[PDB]
Amino acid sequence: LEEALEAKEELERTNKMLKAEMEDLVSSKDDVGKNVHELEKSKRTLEQ
Amino acid sequence: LEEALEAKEELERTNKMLKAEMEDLVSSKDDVGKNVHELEKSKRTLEQ
Repeated sequence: LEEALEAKEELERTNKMLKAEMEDLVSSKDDVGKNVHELEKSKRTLEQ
Repeated sequence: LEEALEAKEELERTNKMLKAEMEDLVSSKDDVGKNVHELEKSKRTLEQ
């Protein structure tokens, strides 16, 4: 039962780590693809 | 034995999660410092 509680906590921590890693990877991919980053279009983009 | 192995794996995963979170924070700080100049870059990052 102690191992089951620890495994639940470990699954939670692994989910949090995977979420953080996915966010970091998305940010890195966005920074890479920002080679153009048309701010004129981005105005309408993140206004709509 | 399985419980001890799972606890060790959970500790290693927590250490890896801490390291990955530190690395993600450092990468975000670097991207923000590169986006502070040309404020449109920081605006696009905030929009993303």
